[PDB]
Amino acid sequence: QLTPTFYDNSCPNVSNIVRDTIVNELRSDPRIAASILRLHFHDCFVNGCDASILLDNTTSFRTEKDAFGNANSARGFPVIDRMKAAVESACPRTVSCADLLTIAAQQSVTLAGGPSWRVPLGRRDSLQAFLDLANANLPAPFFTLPQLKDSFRNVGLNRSSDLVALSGGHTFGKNQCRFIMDRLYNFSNTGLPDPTLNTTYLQTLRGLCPLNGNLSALVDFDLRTPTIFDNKYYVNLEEQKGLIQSDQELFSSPNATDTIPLVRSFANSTQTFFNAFVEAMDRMGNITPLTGTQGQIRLNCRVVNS
Ligand code: HEM
Ligand SMILES: [Ca+2]
Ligand SMILES: [Ca+2]
Repeated sequence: QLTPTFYDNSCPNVSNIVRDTIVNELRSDPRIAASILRLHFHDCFVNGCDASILLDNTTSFRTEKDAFGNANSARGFPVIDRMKAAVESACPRTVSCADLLTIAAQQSVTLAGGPSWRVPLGRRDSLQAFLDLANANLPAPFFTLPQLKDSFRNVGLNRSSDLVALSGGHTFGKNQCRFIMDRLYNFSNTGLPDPTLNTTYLQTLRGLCPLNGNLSALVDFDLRTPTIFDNKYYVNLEEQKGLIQSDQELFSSPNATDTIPLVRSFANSTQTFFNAFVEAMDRMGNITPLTGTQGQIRLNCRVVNS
């Protein structure tokens, strides 16, 4: 069983070291908090939160960093290396990379103005990476609501609240033009933009992402508060201003009978959202963890111990 007090004796200063690292990095890179939260999400959705995503290539297995959902998208790996080194210095061979990334995600959320809570700990590090599993398990922005629900249920999160609350991670961070080009100019081969995208916002997005333009250009997930972790993400959905297809579907999909009330509830109350986010975050962080003597306490998050 994972417990929040796992390192209270072996490394009581772990959370503080992680926090300090993120604060320092945020000065030069204001996007790092969002990036780190996403790393934890992509870790947990592939064989569980076992730091498998942090492993680099080996001749026996490919890195998950080359998965379609990670390649030229996932970022912040050096920052994780930095805090790991700092933690290793303070508490040698004690904190697993899986736990380190979980704490980093929570601290990132709190630093961005979100809720503060102690995450369950005790996770251990994987002995391999899973590229094929990452390609199969990570959801895509073009997924329909039924597909989004399928993706979450596939890894163990059955509740619509899990999906709606965790999607709130898009209250900050960036998104490449490539992922919304269809919504802007030719959605589902209709030759027309996605009708669920507010027409005024459509104009703004087309200006940021012109046809035949730089597909790698970045746009903010939350037009209201781009870098602040708050419930504004849901207010946007209510106005048909969700950035990617998977965001807006939570409110506009024909299959959204169960998700619409959740979107409204979170848009109406920061407290309701924050409570649900913490609840969902801990549930995601409890996905098939290696514990006890299973796996290792990786010393270098990029490679398995030898
Ligand atoms: C429900 C399905 C989800 C889909 C399809 C999805 C899709 C995406 C896409 C397309 C990007 C843009 C990547 C890029 O342009 O490089 C992204 C970024 C991001 N996602 Fe999601 N996401 C989902 C769920 C989540 C969840 C559960 C969290 C965390 C709780 C999360 C947190 C983030 C963050 C913070 C970013 C910004 C990262 C950065 O700016 O570096 N996402 N997501
Ligand atoms: Ca993993
Ligand atoms: Ca926000």
